[PDB]
Amino acid sequence: GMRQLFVTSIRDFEKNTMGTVDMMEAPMPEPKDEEIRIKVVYASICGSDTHILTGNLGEMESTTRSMLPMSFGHELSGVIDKVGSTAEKMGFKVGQKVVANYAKYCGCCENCREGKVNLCSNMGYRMNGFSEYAVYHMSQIFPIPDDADLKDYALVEPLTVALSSAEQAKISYGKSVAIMGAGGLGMMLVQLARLAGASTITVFDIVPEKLELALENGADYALNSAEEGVAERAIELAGGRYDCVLEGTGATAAAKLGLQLLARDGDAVYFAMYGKDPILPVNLQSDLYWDQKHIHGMIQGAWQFPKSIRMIPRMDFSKIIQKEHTLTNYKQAFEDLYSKKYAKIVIKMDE
Amino acid sequence: GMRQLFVTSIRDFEKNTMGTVDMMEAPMPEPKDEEIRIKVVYASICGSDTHILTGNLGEMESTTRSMLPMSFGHELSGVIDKVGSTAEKMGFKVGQKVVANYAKYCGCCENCREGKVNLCSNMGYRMNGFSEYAVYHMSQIFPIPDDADLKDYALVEPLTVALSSAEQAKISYGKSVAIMGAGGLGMMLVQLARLAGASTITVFDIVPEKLELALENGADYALNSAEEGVAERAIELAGGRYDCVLEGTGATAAAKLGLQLLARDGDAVYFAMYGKDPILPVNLQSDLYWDQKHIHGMIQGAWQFPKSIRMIPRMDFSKIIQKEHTLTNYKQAFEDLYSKKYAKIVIKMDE
Amino acid sequence: GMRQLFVTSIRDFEKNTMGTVDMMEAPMPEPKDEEIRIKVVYASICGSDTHILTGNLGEMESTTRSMLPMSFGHELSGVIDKVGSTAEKMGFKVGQKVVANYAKYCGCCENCREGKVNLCSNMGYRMNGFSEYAVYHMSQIFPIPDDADLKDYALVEPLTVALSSAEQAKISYGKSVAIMGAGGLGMMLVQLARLAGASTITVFDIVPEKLELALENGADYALNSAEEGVAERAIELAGGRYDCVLEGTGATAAAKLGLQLLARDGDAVYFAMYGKDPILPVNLQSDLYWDQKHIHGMIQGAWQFPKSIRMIPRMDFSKIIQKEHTLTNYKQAFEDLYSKKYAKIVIKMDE
Amino acid sequence: GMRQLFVTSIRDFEKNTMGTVDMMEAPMPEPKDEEIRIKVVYASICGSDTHILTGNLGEMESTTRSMLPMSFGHELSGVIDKVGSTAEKMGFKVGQKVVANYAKYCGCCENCREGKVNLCSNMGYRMNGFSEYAVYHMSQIFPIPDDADLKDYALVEPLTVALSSAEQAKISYGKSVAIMGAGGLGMMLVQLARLAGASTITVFDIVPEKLELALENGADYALNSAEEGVAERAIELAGGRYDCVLEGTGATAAAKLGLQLLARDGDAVYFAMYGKDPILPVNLQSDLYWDQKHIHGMIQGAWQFPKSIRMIPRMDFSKIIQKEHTLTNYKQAFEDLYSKKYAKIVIKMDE
Ligand SMILES: [Cl-]
Ligand SMILES: [Cl-]
Ligand SMILES: [Cl-]
Ligand SMILES: [Cl-]
Ligand SMILES: [Cl-]
Ligand SMILES: [Cl-]
Ligand SMILES: [Zn+2]
Ligand SMILES: [Zn+2]
Ligand SMILES: [Zn+2]
Ligand SMILES: [Zn+2]
Ligand SMILES: [Zn+2]
Ligand SMILES: [Zn+2]
Ligand SMILES: [Zn+2]
Ligand SMILES: [Zn+2]
Repeated sequence: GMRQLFVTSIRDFEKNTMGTVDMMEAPMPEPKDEEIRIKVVYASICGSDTHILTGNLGEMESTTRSMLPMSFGHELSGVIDKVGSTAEKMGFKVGQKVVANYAKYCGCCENCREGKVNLCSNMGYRMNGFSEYAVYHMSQIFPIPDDADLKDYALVEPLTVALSSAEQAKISYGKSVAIMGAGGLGMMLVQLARLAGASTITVFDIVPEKLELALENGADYALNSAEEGVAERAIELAGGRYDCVLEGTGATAAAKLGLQLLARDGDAVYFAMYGKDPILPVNLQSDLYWDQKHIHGMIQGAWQFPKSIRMIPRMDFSKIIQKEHTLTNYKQAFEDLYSKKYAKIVIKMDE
Repeated sequence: GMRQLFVTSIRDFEKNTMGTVDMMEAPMPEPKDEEIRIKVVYASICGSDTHILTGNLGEMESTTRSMLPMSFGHELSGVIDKVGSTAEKMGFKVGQKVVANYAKYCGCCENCREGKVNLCSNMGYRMNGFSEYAVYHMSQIFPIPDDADLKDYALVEPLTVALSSAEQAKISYGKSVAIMGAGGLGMMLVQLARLAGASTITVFDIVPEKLELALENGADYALNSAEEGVAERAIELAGGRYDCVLEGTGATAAAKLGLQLLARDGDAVYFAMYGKDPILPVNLQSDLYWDQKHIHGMIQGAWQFPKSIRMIPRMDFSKIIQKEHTLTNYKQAFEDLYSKKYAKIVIKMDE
Repeated sequence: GMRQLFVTSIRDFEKNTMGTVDMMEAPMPEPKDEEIRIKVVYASICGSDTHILTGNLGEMESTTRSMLPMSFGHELSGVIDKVGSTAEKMGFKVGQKVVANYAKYCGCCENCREGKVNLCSNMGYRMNGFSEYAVYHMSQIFPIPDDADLKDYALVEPLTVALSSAEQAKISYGKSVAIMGAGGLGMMLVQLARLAGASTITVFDIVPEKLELALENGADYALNSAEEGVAERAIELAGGRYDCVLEGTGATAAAKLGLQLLARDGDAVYFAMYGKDPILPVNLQSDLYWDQKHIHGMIQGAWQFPKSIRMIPRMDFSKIIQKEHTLTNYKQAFEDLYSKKYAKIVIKMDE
Repeated sequence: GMRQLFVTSIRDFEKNTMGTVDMMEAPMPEPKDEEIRIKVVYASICGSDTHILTGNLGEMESTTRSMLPMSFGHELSGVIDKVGSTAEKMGFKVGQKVVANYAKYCGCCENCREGKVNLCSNMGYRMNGFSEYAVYHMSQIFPIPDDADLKDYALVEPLTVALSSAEQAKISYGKSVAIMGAGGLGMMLVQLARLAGASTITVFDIVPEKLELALENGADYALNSAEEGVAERAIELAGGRYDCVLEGTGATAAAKLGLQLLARDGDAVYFAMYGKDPILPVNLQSDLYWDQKHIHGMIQGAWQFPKSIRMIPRMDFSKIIQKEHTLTNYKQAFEDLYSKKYAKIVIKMDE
């Protein structure tokens, strides 16, 4: 068949070992009538991929180990390789450049039929991004321009997450924006905050190289979230508290700092995957009654793929995609991932 | 001058005494050019009035005792008694039935000029509701129909709070609504949830007489918030978790129960005044990341007075105003208040 | 097979004959794996059904005559009679009470994947409402309560149209509402305007019996749209121009009158199917620049079915469904339809 | 007193003469307690100023000629020169850089107290922009940064109009935008469409130099609105019809072309001042029923001043302000205005 990567182990806390990723052989998949097979050209690696591997997994930890070796990868671009007859009839053709949405909506539960497909009750997940060929239902497949640079469109899915979070934070003309975390999603939020009219953008992180990267992506200020007094410096710099707070570190200290930074009537969005003891103490009197704060979550996003595809030419990923490796050299890619030095890493899957 | 009530003491925790209200003599107030004097006909008593008196007041407790005896009352209807020359020019005339907004916006700070007058930086408060005559700036004075029953329009201000909270919870066609607290604001939210298309309305309280009152105001279900298992019964009755949660008890257990009841993508609104240790622990992973919950505060409301005045004929206050006393018998009114038995109490101020 | 009604002719303007409806024999349909067959119990007849038959059809007129005899009917309730294997797996079972959505979304065009399924590019329409058994894709089938009165749930689809139009007009607390047309959709908008907090509701029609029906459904005022001066009486009665205008007659005079009634910053919604020369002259200077009016269209609605199903117990259809006939007596039902006397007519399909 | 410009004549159609602007002497104005006197440093000239002078004025034409010589100018920046005692108490001080809002809201009519101050019933207008010193109520005066370049902040008011129109057109991530008119407001909409995430921006005008200017301000395409076939080229270039249409020419042909360009479910905003016979024929069937178009007006904007002030550093006015003259040379400025060659002209008022 073909080359595919699988998660072979996850973080073992009672031996102190990290998770592993290994290439195995897999048979060539075949599409049914409504399905489409992609030849994958670029796949990107995500923070959730890293959490599976190096992360603290909750009651969920037993279940996942249950099913290793596990296919993964949900951020990918490539070219249609083969089309079922129904899909051909809906216009999909071999040779079309596309991206795929890992999530399969059932279209016949209540959430689905209220438009809330990201809350689908019979949600399917097709996680074969890190495969040379992958099959999806035609509803998951989205065309992109014929002249598209596939490397950048591999980031379509994480851009949807960033777009949903920005929209949920209500970034708009003249607002001040605080972004917790200078990772890949962070850098996309910086760019999107600019493209939503934000007049002040401040990024917070521990790592100083990443603060420099935030400024390169368009942030006005970039601050160390570990230095004490940081809240007041930040409020000073923005002339007041922040209208929009976006929490992407998944850490409870950043989350609490986010809430503190939030202006009266402001919108805070917690979109990271959180770990153990993930409590945000909200003060009913001061945060809510006196300050009228709005605290939101964010799961998956819905209906964002076409939008995201339209935004790609407005984004500059030369400031976000910081490493590219070949599938052959996947081992180095995952070393780079585990280093946590890089905003986004892509793998070129046909090499 | 005239009869007016003042708060003469507040809750003394280091002697275990309750707050007191006493009538004193006060001079007749006189309006400047832009001001208007009202002859007050009905005044209503509020939950915040009760918190001053019988309540736990925080670092705020020293400040308030600083300034006793203190005028109070912010829910009132009556008739214009005298008009400054500028106000007459804006159309206000002696004999007009009106209600007053206690809050005075400065109109020249940033919040004011962003439309967020409820967050005014130089906020003024005119708290002389429990006075036979009171003066306000013309911007605070709102006319009501010539044939209006003044008793019901005394509830205009608390209806604005209820309207803002309902709107913030996004009550709309086909949503399920959970209301924590079967007090006056609670009963108004029941009526307003009906008038916003809610298809399931469940009220929660400790007191059983109040649960009966909720059903009389239009609630579908009324449940005891102290009985264990109540969450699951409630979710059973509504066929699922609640789209809209409205927290008006000011208690942290009701607040936590509210969050638990809240559906995925639901809106919870915390509009009560909270007491000591008012912490809502929010789980970032389950409440926010997985469930996409929206948690909101609510302070004062903005631009709601004309709306509220238009809604009065749609409301039925015969199910909410449960006691009327004369100003002469104010002492019984405040006994009734301290009993906490009644949804709303009104005082007729010209008797 | 079974009994089914078909449109056998449409309005012939060059002979002055009306359209006809006739029962024919049809084979029993069979569901594929993802399909479901309904035994139809109640079917309702619509204004669009009447326009096909007695109406002026545009360039569209040649196309439709092309394909007579034509199945029709898109408003129906009944019971699941047979389930394909995939659908059974998604939980649909014989014996379940359901309603059907005539519209089939493809789920793989751009509108579909932006959430705008009512603008689907490969839209399918299953118009076999007036059939004893009909087949639909499982995505079109919605369950209703086990104890549901099927007669009322036959109106689920037109309630979705009414719900979308009300939402598009932004009916909400304290708004004034003008509804053009006292037909079935009109009566549903009256009820929905009440359930959205409207403080003034005025219905306009030519026919006086229908104005009485508007008052019975909850309208505050009901006026004759042909009497001259009607606009000013209406504005008088509402204390001003209308915040929400809903145009359901499909006539250009009602449409123009609607725009005139509309308040500054108001929302007018044109949701009827219009005939020949359907021009609304909008004055850029007075309607738009000075008055800041918002003029909207409305096609089909999207994601409204679950909502509508939840609203049914809040509606009172004893004031809307004014005639019920048996399928056997369909000929009288269509006479009643062509009379235009009745708000809604239902046919009981198993008799 | 001081130098001030007045409109001395308007367009005389029954002699074919244009309007005139002349400097006269005016006394120094004095602020009351709540007022503030500005020393004006920069004033900008507007399209409405040009319509008074060279324009077709309707039934309004007799009224305006009634009151010549008339003060004008409503786009200005400068420095506080003197403060009434109440205003000083609200924090305004001599030496503060500011801009002024010409519009005075009464704060005590129904529109005002519903938040719709741009629809104020007792609206006041202070049109003395083209004066060396002007007085306004403190509510009209907005501070800007101490280091602000006053020339650019003179454009605060027209930016508010552009911001309101953009918001009303719902410009947001991934939308296509059509702007009719490559004037100053046009160029600001180009910049704002970029800063709201628009993925395609096309400007339409007659004049080719102005089309080049649109491309310099960030438009993707710039097309001649007089060339036939232009609609289809534009739809070709954008891959479909436009989500957002903004009509700023005030001409009925551009308005009609705008509606034609508008996508299904799109938002068109007509914010220009229109002339004689300003009719937009809307087709109820095709524009509204089938296409679900949304057509909006726009008057003044509300609560936009602080926002606009925050956006100024995000805008680049070196591509918009194309001429600066001294008050001394005002005659050339108005020649430049009447030439209609330039996007925006500013006058430096202390020279
Ligand atoms: Cl703040
Ligand atoms: Cl929200
Ligand atoms: Cl849920
Ligand atoms: Cl109006
Ligand atoms: Cl379109
Ligand atoms: Cl809208
Ligand atoms: Zn589903
Ligand atoms: Zn991802
Ligand atoms: Zn203020
Ligand atoms: Zn109150
Ligand atoms: Zn489709
Ligand atoms: Zn229908
Ligand atoms: Zn006003
Ligand atoms: Zn202007």
